[PDB]
Amino acid sequence: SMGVRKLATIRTAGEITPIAGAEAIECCHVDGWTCVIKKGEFKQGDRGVYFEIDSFIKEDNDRYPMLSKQVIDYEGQRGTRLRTARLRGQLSQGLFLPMDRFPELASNQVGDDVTEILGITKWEPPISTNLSGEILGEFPTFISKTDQERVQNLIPQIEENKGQKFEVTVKLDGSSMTVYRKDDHIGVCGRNWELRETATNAQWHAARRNKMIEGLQFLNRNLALQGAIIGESIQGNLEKLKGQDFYLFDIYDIDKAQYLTPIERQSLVKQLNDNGFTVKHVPILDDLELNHTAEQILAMADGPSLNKNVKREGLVFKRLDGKFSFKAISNAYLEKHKDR
Repeated sequence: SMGVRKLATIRTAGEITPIAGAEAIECCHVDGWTCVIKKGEFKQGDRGVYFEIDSFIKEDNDRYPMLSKQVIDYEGQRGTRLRTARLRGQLSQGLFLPMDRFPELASNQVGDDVTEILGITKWEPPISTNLSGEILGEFPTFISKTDQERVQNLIPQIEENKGQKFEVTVKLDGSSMTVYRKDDHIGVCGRNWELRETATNAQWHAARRNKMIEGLQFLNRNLALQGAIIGESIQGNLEKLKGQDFYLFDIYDIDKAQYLTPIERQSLVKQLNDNGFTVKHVPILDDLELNHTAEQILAMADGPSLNKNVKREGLVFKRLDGKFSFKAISNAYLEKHKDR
């Protein structure tokens, strides 16, 4: 999977191209991103600070006067959130600023995470937590979480893993949920917390309707089923589904501290289905053998979702051996959904 994000990093300008009719700016490639810069601000190879989309940059007319016209109030604090945008027709994601405006980074690395050095934080869309009335404990220390790295940041490795095969799945928009078994206890979790079973609780309800608690009693293993519950009253219900339901996308072997490879996870889901435990998986598309650009897999990211009449958030790719994974988020979808 992944760890936690490096919102502000020192990188190097890739290929720099003109922007038609707008010749006070130019298009700058930062490794897998395209990002609009002022003319002559960089030349290919010069170092700068790259802030990815979803960065939150507090208001500062000394370092970020060019952010002065997108100032919002976020969580009670005033600043600018970097989001995918189209400027003079050019798709632009992130902010790339020269090194000479950040004296405190002169000693610093290429690849350095200076997110906290520069006080930048991650912006997130509003989310309704559960209440403290159903919270159970903390999301178990012994279970991996769901995050995936973006293809835009893995351009050297997309070249070194060339030739390998990938399970490709649709990334759905929902709330994170984990149903796990450690030896005698079975638990249900949100993204950050474990939940107590009530008949009313939505995660427990979904776990009890697809019967995945009884599936983990049946499998008699210490496993964590990880996915999203998506549907009505969950974060836009962007697939328009009836009700709510759990869609599995990974299985964590608690005992081995590792994820089942796609065919193991696929070998384990059917078994559940074959024994009457109707556990859903995110839509699985055809395996693909790596022979592609970062830009072209991103082209594959656009498309229909589980609701094929809806635009998908993207696709996820992890190699059949399970030792390298990434997501490619559809930029078409990001451009359409501006609270995302």
